[PDB]
Parts: sequence; structure tokens; C-alpha cells
Amino acid sequence: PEEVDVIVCGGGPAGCVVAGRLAYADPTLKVMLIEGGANNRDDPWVYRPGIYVRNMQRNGINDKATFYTDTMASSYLRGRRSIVPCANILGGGSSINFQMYTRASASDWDDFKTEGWTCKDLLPLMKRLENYQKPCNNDTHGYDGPIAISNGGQIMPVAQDFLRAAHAIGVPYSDDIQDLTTAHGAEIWAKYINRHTGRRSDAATAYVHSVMDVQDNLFLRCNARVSRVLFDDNNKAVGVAYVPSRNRTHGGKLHETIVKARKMVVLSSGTLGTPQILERSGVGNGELLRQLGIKIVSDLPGVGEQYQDHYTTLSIYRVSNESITTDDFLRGVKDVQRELFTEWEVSPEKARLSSNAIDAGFKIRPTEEELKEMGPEFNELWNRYFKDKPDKPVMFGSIVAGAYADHTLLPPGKYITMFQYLEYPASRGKIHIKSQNPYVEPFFDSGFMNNKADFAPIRWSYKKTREVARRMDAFRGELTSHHPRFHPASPAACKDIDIETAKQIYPDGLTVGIHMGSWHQPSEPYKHDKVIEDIPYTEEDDKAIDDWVADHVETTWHSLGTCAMKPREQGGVVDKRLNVYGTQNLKCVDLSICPDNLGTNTYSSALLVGEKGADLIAEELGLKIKTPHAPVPHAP
Amino acid sequence: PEEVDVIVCGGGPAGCVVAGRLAYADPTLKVMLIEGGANNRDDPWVYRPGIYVRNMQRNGINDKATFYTDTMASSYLRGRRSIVPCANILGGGSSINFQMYTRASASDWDDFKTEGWTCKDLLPLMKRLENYQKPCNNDTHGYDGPIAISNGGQIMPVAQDFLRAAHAIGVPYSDDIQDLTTAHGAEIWAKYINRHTGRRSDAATAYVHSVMDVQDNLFLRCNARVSRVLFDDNNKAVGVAYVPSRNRTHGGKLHETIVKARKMVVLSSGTLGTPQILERSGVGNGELLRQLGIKIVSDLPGVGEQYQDHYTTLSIYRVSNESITTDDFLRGVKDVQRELFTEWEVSPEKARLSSNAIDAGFKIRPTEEELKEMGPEFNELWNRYFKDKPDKPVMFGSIVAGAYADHTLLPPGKYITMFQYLEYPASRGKIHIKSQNPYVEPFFDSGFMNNKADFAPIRWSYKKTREVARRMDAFRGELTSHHPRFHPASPAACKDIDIETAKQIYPDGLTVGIHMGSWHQPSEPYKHDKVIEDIPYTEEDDKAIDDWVADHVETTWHSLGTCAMKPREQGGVVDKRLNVYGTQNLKCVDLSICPDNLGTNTYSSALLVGEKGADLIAEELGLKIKTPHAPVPHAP
Amino acid sequence: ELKEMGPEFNELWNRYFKDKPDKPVMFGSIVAGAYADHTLLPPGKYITMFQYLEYPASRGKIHIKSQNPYVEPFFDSGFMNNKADFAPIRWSY
Ligand SMILES: Cc1cc2nc3c(=O)[nH]c(=O)nc-3n(C[C@H](O)[C@H](O)[C@H](O)COP(=O)(O)OP(=O)(O)OC[C@H]3O[C@@H](n4cnc5c(N)ncnc54)[C@H](O)[C@@H]3O)c2cc1C
Ligand SMILES: Cc1cc2nc3c(=O)[nH]c(=O)nc-3n(C[C@H](O)[C@H](O)[C@H](O)COP(=O)(O)OP(=O)(O)OC[C@H]3O[C@@H](n4cnc5c(N)ncnc54)[C@H](O)[C@@H]3O)c2cc1C
Repeated sequence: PEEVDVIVCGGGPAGCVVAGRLAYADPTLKVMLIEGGANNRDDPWVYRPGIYVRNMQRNGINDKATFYTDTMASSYLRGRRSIVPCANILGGGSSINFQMYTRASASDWDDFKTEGWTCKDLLPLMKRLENYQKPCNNDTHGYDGPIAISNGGQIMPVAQDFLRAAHAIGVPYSDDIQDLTTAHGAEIWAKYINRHTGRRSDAATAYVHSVMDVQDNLFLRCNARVSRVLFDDNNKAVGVAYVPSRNRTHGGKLHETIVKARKMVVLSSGTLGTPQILERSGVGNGELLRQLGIKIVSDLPGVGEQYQDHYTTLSIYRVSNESITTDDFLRGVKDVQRELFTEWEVSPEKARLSSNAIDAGFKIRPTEEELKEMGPEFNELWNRYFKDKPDKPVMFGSIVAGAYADHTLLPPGKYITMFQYLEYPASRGKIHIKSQNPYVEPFFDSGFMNNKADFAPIRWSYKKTREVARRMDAFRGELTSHHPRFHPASPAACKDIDIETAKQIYPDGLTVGIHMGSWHQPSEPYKHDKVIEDIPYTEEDDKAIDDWVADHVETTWHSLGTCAMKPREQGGVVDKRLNVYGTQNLKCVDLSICPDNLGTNTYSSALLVGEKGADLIAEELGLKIKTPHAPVPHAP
Repeated sequence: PEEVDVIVCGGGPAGCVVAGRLAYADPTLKVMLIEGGANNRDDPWVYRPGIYVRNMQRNGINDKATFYTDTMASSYLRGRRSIVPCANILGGGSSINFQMYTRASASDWDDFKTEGWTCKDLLPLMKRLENYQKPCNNDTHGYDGPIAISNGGQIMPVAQDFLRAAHAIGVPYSDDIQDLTTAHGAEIWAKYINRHTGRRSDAATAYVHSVMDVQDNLFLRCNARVSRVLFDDNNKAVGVAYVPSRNRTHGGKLHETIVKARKMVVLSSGTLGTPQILERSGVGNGELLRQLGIKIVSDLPGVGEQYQDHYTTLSIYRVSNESITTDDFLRGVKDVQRELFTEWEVSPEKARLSSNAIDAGFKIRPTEEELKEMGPEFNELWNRYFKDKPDKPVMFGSIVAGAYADHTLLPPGKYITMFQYLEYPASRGKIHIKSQNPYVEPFFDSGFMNNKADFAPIRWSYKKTREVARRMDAFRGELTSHHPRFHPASPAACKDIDIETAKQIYPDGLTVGIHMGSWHQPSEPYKHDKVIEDIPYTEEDDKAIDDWVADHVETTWHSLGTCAMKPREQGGVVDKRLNVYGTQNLKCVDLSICPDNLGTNTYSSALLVGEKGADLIAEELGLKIKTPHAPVPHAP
Repeated sequence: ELKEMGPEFNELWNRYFKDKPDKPVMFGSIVAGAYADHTLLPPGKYITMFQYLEYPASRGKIHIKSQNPYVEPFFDSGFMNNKADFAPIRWSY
């Protein structure tokens, strides 16, 4: 219809929870979800975990992502314009992400320094979302929420190889590193996949499609880019306008359709999508809205400021050819793909495709001794942020059974990638609209690495994860092309594939073992009995790793902080109930509200923010949340 | 975690019973299971029965096994060094074995000469562990235990061929040779495979993973080598020290983590693993420890003595090309392997891969007539040991529908092997550590055949099993190459493949039937009418079999007796409750404790010992065991 | 182009190539493929500009180490032990 009670704008995790919970809470309450991206209901290119890699392809076909490029070349990235993609589909990140189950640490929530957002406070909500389907030796998880969490159809043999190697450098094993209390140790790494169906646990099918199947009070509009929030004379949100996804209107004319909201408007268009809708509605930096010809509804300079992410490095390593990897699946080899697709359809609960192949990893924290070697500028932060926060980790590290890279730019053979990310970076970016027009790309700045304290931890990670690589059974060398530019004579120089392994790739090849060019220093053949010693590094080596970082550091899609929940004189954007200052009947519930980072893959978090905002809206509307939620399609 | 109540060392079946039963009797009881090898949970190379054969490959890739090699060469095996492998995975033998369901005879347990270990005393515990999923005409088997037993998905046509042949040489058919009573009979042979799911009945999934799914008191540390047991001032067991599987630390330098036990320390690291743990803890031969510089805790010289095993011989026969066998699958013929893997995924309840293809066999016992033909030294052992013990078989004999043998040394075509073993050897061995280091190999000595009584029965078997093969429909010849070196004109000399079978193998080959070299004596082509009479043997022939026994006899992986349960003054190591003499809170519960051999494939034996040890620790801690156990994953 | 190439290659030019007009400095040829270990190359198709220095200044040596005709001798390519050789190859690239 034209009018409804609640409007959710952006169908990410947070938005899907809000829209679903409230609708199920009261069959009368007419509520509508509006999403720029397409509907994801029963799309095999969503519900199948194994194909997740393809969503980040800039190949002119894929449209499940929008790609936001740095407006200016960053000095700090030795000249590059950082790319930060985000989701453009119902379910948002939930429908396209890597599907790693990680939780933030207890202190991360405490450090929101807001009433109702303690660890204490959110633990029941954390439980309310989870359907934990794997063993653990603690009580910290939920067992009847709508979001399935499991170890997937099949862990890869490299997982336990990685663990054996982690142990050999003294990162301890743990049954569950997602227990809110841990910041140093290594686990078998769970996924958002239903143990029994092998399907991706996406927020849309869990919270929204569940309800639409059983009630008539939840309205879904997809392929609907939300332009702006229509305001009152009093700055009460009265409604919203939306346009077609594509700009394929005759003339390229703007075709707005207005939808009205009796009670509440909710913005859930994500860290990058929310502060644009606010801005072109009139809720932003005054000087900016003025320059674009936008009547100010509320002067909030913090709208689209303090853009926070996790900073990813990907260290790639060649592995033996009898190793199990995703490389040939990712390459598009037609009987490798025909096989896994078939396996999934016949036996999902055992299928390789019922996984992300990211089956092991650690949270890590530096020793006293190691801290000396890291920067003054990092040592400052240590004392400030980490020193007496023993439950906060500095780095992440996982092992992907396969290269997460353009295979069009990788030699033949098998690989593993050490997927790394900085947990609480000091650097900060921002995002601002360039026009009222909802189709024009905004201004954007990653801000990756513009604080010098963010280098030394990542550098420490490269070295650390490499010592794990070198001690794995499967290891057969570093991929020299994608590693730091070490001096060739340095004891820290890379060693690429060994001759035995190369010949197996191309056993009729005319070219294997031709030294002519000296493009790679070969590894010696693998010995089981080898006695291994740490790589020594110099200041020159460190300068190389530092440079490599600048050149190859990336987003982790764990974007937050662009509509911060802090006091307004500190530049914040929302209340402890997430209302937008200077307005009535408008909230932001998504990861934009975070005032500080969380040491975790942020799907868990976006869901928990969604759960908290569903409580805040429920008690404001005089409603109560039903447990359990409506049955989730295809679940046993 | 740093401290627990019970610590079980080694995740063999016995260990898995102990760790699982106790954690499930009392959810307060914090129990940790420590396992040298990797976790077997949902490994398709563990749970699919038909790939079991790969686990004994010495190919520098497979690591689900450790290989012990005799320190010295044995005169008795004509100068070779015996190789005894054992399991190196969670579940131990249960994850990698032949999955043959066999039980010992009643007298075997009675002959332990220990109260609480009578057949009578253990029969209820025998039934507790079994889930019997096949028909039989007795009341000897359990029906609600964790470990599922069946005839698998599909019996092979050679099974009833073998029985028809056994019948024709006077071994009678029986519904059940595993009734504790039968010593001379032939059955269809059952497997540790679930009838409904087609999955392997491994101890870990049944006892441990079942529990860990539903409680938080059972802790699992895999890839962790138990070095030594930590002792109190009064020889009480206070904890355990473990190191990583791989010795891949910086500078190969030792790294022990410690874990303390409040109540009990159980050892289940196997016949070969257990004694080693005792000896480097300071429990063993007083002199050996003195020289290795280990402080004595308890002088028990018989730690690592009385190594008993079952002695395997493998008689290979050629069969018709229309026979159905595992040979092409074992060779790696991709579309044979693809047809069988796929069949298992779609319908495990009837798949060829839901089997071990050891689908029939017999326990056998010699006549008065036959005894005379055996030695003086075996007739002596016959009177002393078998004469008034009629429920003990002398030899086990079964048919593998395929060649259990390196196919790299086999001609093309189809095979069946007669898998034979000696049920009670007189011959004896020993194992002792060489260092305080846990990474070093121990001094080892199989002891195979060092007792001359052990030849005659094996020679007797070769003759007997040959007469069966020759009377089969599938039989097309003896594989001369892998048979005893008979004189070529001896009426007992081998006849190999006939010409019609050979032409079938290579119908466009230029070489089939070239006599040049006279490398084989061809069989005459198959006649369904052929009258058959026993091969006669001379003394020279018998010598050729004796030598063939010395050359080709192996372990059956049924290793026992290295921490024996008898009075300490008879060189015993444990109480009638399995307490280590001269210590407090320390028990061996695995097959090490057995004072004598068992006429059985020893997975059943190890489980029972486990069930018994669980009873003994349950009454000592005033716990009560729950029946049924925790529901086993994927079971109906 | 001679100005780009530095003082130690100009001293060679005057000494060796100046009034010797039939002497080339660098050779260059297209190979229709990679001449390199394909084990170290991404997928796709390639060509290589195969380049070599016609008259290097750098010198090497080879002497035996034993009377035995099977032991490896001492060897020294001597490549680039004369800075004059860098500049023309750079110009080739
Ligand atoms: C490729 C990838 C990998 C990731 N890796 C992991 C991982 O390993 N583990 C993990 O747990 N999480 C991972 N995530 C992170 C996680 O998915 C995000 O933190 C989470 O999805 C963000 O939730 P959100 O509600 O704040 O916004 P989003 O999920 O981004 O959803 C915002 C939605 O709003 C819609 N929208 C935007 N603008 C408009 C508009 N104007 N009108 C209408 N609709 C609009 C978008 O189409 C989108 O669907 C990753 C994310 C991505 C993209
Ligand atoms: C290839 C094979 C074929 C067999 N065939 C059959 C058959 O056909 N039928 C049948 O019924 N049975 C069979 N068995 C025999 C049966 O499996 C064994 O007798 C039985 O498993 C022994 O049980 P256990 O508890 O005594 O020790 P094990 O099964 O040997 O298990 C010992 C465990 O302890 C671990 N370990 C060793 N040392 C240490 C240490 N220092 N620290 C920590 N952990 C350690 C090992 O990794 C292993 O997992 C076979 C076994 C194998 C391996």
C-alpha cells in the first residue's frame, strides 16, 4: 500500500531482524522492507555456501555488490585508490559473505560506554539469534535462534595441519575462541551454514521469508533504491521515497514513489548506505548540505565520519598437489564443478560445497618480548587500548584451502592463503554524498593506514603466519610474485615451488626446471624429518613488509561507525535507543551506529545490533517479541 | 584448561569408551581425552568403510598410522625386520581397521584367571556395547549399544562361493561363529558398519562425539603426544605432560604443556604406546630406566614384555574376469572409483562401498588325523593349551574379494586373497624406549616365529585354504609369484592363470601365451564338472611352506599383553582393577593389560576392556553408568 | 640515446664502437611464447623479447679443481663485473 506503520530501509542483517521480529510480534503491525538489491529467496547462487567467492568479481555480470572507490589517491597506500565493496542484495552481507562465525569480545561491547549495550545486557540477545550446531565446552551460545551455526559439511585436512603448526609456535588450541573471553588461541572455525541442509544461514530467509510464509503483514519491495526520508514540519519522519535500481527510465528522469510511515522509519542500508540517505534527506554536515542545495533538517557533522574497517592482508603459499583445495573449482574446471554441485544436491550434510573452506584460524596477541620490536606509535596504542584489556586480540589469522586471488594472475597448481586482519585499527576514513541525485557515486575515503600504528601489528602478522605456513605438512613454498620485495640475498627472501612439485603440474611440459631468468629461488623438496628455525629479519626486510602492506592491504567488508552512537557534542548521530538526534520516529539500526570497532567478523554483530533495535522498537510500540521465531524455510 | 578430574591418554576404542562413559555418568565430571593423532570427526576418509585399505600405505602422504620396525633382523624370519604398524588417529584402530566383527571364545576371558574378568562377569558388558543389525539364532548380542554391527550394504558373490567350498572340505556352516562357543565353523562375516547409514562404527563417533554434542564436560585435545605421567610424593598420579605430534619447534627444542588430574589418570595409548608412556614416566624395568637416567617410581620389569599378536599369512589366487572384486578400485581406475563413491552417496544402505569385502570365512580346529602331521613342538602346545579347551580355534581364515597386496607387484586381472591368521601364537616379543625423548623410536622386537610350534598350524592353514580356493567357481589359478617356492615338478607346485582368462585380459595384446621364459605353468580352463582331489605334499614341499611362512608372515594389528594383568611376582603390571602396581590413581585400560591371547579380531576385545574399565572407575568414583549412551551422530 | 647511458659505457663506446659502424650494441628478437618456467607463469598466452649484449666488457674464468675428470671446476661467469654492461641492457628493456 501507500501507508504502513514501520519502514525498514535496507534489507541487511540488522534490517531483516528488525522487519521480521516486529512483524511476527504483532500480526496487525503493517511493516515493509525496502531494498536496493534484488530478492534472494531460493536463489541457488545465494543458498549454496561454496560459491561465495564469485560475489566480489568486477566482471560486468555480477550485481550482488556495489563497489565504492577512494575519490583521491592515498599517499599512505603508496598511491592507490582503495576499493571497498558492500552488498547489493536482500540479506546484504548475509547473502554473499565468507560465512565465518566469529563473535566480538566482552570488553568490545562494554567500551560502547552506553546504557543497555553492556556484555551483561546483550548476552541474552546474542543467544536469541544463534542456533549453535557444534560441540563446545561452555554455555555461551544459543540453541534455538533462527541463525544456524555449524562446522559445515566437511573440514579440509589443511585445518588440522594449520593447528599442528600453530601449536608448534605456541598459539594454544581451544574448542571455542568465540566465547567472548578469548584473544589468544586457535580453533576449527565455524560457519553460517546449517549442519543438516548445508545451506547458507542468510538473515533474509531466517527472519523475513519465515514470516512472509505465515502472515500477510510484512511487505517486501526489492530493486528499490531508497532516495530519502520524508520529514515533517516538526522533523518527525512521515514517510520515505524510492527509485528503480537501474536508471533506465525514459529520458533518465528520476521516478520517485512515496511510501508513508505512521509509527517508525528504520535505516538499515549499511555503514556506507545509511549516511547517504540521511545526508540527502537533510541530516548531515551543514556546510555540505548547503553546498548541494539541501534544506538542513538536522546539523550532525558526524554523519558519514569515523569510517572504521578491519585491514586485510592475504599471504599466499603453494601447497603439494595431493592437497585438497578449491583452486581448480575456482578456476572453472568443468568436471571439478559438475562434481561438487552434484555432491551438494545429493548429500548436503557431507558436501565440500557446504563449506567456505576457511576451516581453521586464530585470534592472537603479542608477548612482552614481541612488543619491543613493534613501533613506538603501536606501543602507545598498546598501553592506551590493549594493555589491561586481556580479552581483546590484536590480529586475526585463518587458512583458506585455496588462493583467494585472481587465478588469471596466479601460476598453475594448488595454494593456501593466510587470510589476516587487524582487529582494532587506529586509522579512520569518511563518506559524503556529492549530489541529491541518488544514482551519483558519493565521495569516499577508506583512510586505510593513515595512522602509523596500524603497520607494525600487520607486519608482525605476516611474519607470524609465515612461520605457521613453513611448519605445515602441505607447504611447498611462498608464491614469490605476491610476497614482499625482499632483497634476493636476504635470509628472509622467499622460496617458490620445489622441482618435484613443479614436474607433477606439467609432466609433459618442455619448460619445467629451466632456470633461464632466475625468477624464483626454488624450495628444496619436502622432508618429513626437517628441523625448522624461525626466519631472521632486518630493518630493510621490515621496510619491505611495511611497503607490501601499504600496496596490498584491503577491506574485510567489516565496515562500521558512520552514524556513531555517542553523545552529540562528541559528534555522535544517535541515542542509546538509536533515534537520530534532531528528529522523531527515525532510527538507524545497522553497523553504522557502532562508536568503536569489534574484534570479530561482523555478521554476528550486525545481527545483535538488529536484535537490540528490535527490543528498543518493540517496547516503544508496546509490543513483545515472540520466541521462537517463525519456522525458517527448508530447515529440518 | 589446565586442570580436570579424569585424563584419558590415547583415543583408541578403550580410551573412547572410558572418556565417553564417565563424562556421561556425571555431567560434573570434567574429563579430557588426549590423542597423539588427528581428529577423525566427519572425515570421509574415516567414515566410508570401502577405503580402509589405504591406511597402511608407506607413501609419505598417509599419516593415520605409525610404523614400528624391528630394531634388529630376525634369524627366524630368514633375516627380515618385521614391520608392526599401529593407529595414529582419534578412534585409533577403529578409524582405520578392516572392520571385521569377531569375538573371543568364552574360555579366553576365563583363562585371564582374574575375578571380574570371567566370561560370565563380562557377558552383560559385551551386550552393553553392541548394536547388532543382522539376524542370528542366539541371545548373545546386544541391541541398544553405541557400536553398530551388520553384514553391510552388499555381500559379494564370492562369499557363498567360499562357503560352498568350505562345506565341501568339512567346515560346517553356522549362523554365528561369534557366539563365544564356536571354534570350528564358517559364517558370512559381519562388519563394524551401520546397516542403515553405511558408515563405519568407529569408537570416537559412538562414545565421544555423541557426548561432546550434548554436554560441556568432555574435552578433546587431538594432535598431542602424551610424554609422561606426573607423579606425587607417594606415587599418586597428579597429571600428564604432552608435546605436539610434529617436532617442528624453533631449534627442535622440547615444548611440554602440563595438565593435572584430580581423581584419575587412565592410559589407553595402545599396546605399543602405553608401555612407552610408563617407562619414560619412571615405571618399568629398573635397570633400563637407570641407564636412560629416569628416576624410578615403580620397578615393573614386565612393562613392555609379553608382546603378543596374531600372525597373518596372505594366500593370493587368481579368479575369472566376470568375478566382482575390489582390484580395479584398489588400482585407482577413476570411473570405477567414481561409480562406487557416487553409489555410496545416493544409497549407502545397499552400496558396494558400505563394506570391507571380507564377506565370509571360518574359525578352524585340527582333527586327530591332522595333529599327527604337525610337529612334536605343536603337539606339545596342543596338549598344554588346546586339548581341554575345545572352544578355542587354532587358525582364522577368511576371503577378501580382492588382492590385499601391493598391486604394483601384481599382474593384471582379478584376485581373491585367503586372509589367514594364527589365533594363539606361542611366540613372544618386547618393546622398550631408548630415550627420555618421546619423539625417538623405541627398541622393538615382534618376536614372530621365535617359537617353532607356530609354524605347523600356519603351514596347515596354507594347505587347507588352498583346497578351498581350488574348489571355488571363481578360481582360475594360484599366483605363482606370491606362493611358496615349490620344486617345479612337485605335484604341489602352483598352476597359474589359464589361457582363456589371460586372452580376456589383453584381447589385442601381442604377448599373451608366449611360452618363452617358462615363467608359469598355466591352469587348464574352467570346467564346472571337474572332479577335484587334495594336493599331496612331501617333506620338501612342507619346507618350502615353512620358508614361505618365515618370509611372508606379518602382524594382524591385534597387538596385546605389554602391561599384563597378573600378580606382580609373575611379571604382571596391573591389579584385577587395572591399577598400576606401586602407584595411586593410575590405570592402563587398553589391550596392553591382557595376560593371554584372544581367538578374535581384537576391536571387540578393546571395547569390552574399555566397558570394564569404565565400570571399575565408575564404582571407585561412586558414579552410575547410563544406558543407553548418548545418541551417535547421523545414526537413526 | 648515448647521453642516457653514463660515463663508463661512453668510455667503452669511444674505445670500441665509435669508428666501427658495423658493430651493433644489443640484439633483440620476439619469441612467440614464454621462454620461462610455465610452472611460474599465470595462465594465458605470452611472447618474450629475447635480448642479449653483443660485446660485453665483463670477463669471467674457468679452472679445474682436481686431476680427476669428473670433479666440477671452479667457475666465474663474471657477468656485470663491469658497470659499463648495465646501461645498454637497461636501454634494451
Ligand atoms: C564479501 C564479504 C565478506 C565478508 N566476510 C565476512 C565473514 O567472513 N564473516 C562474517 O561474519 N561476516 C562477513 N562479512 C561482514 C558482514 O556481512 C557485514 O558486517 C554485515 O553484512 C553488515 O550488515 P548491515 O546490516 O550493517 O549492512 P549490509 O549487510 O551491508 O546490508 C545493507 C543493505 O542495504 C541495502 N541498501 C543500501 N543502500 C540502500 C538504499 N539507498 N536503498 C535501499 N537499500 C539499500 C543494500 O542493498 C544491502 O542489501 C563480509 C561482508 C562481505 C560483503
Ligand atoms: C589396519 C588395522 C586392521 C585391523 N583389523 C582389524 C579387524 O579386521 N577386525 C577387528 O576387530 N580389529 C582390527 N584391528 C585391531 C583393533 O583395531 C585394535 O586391536 C584395537 O583398535 C586396539 O585398541 P586400543 O584401545 O588398545 O589401542 P589403539 O586402537 O591402537 O589406539 C591407540 C591410540 O592412542 C594413540 N597414541 C599412541 N601413543 C600415544 C601417546 N604417546 N600420546 C597420545 N596418544 C597416543 C594413537 O594415536 C591411537 O589413536 C585392526 C587395526 C588396524 C590398525
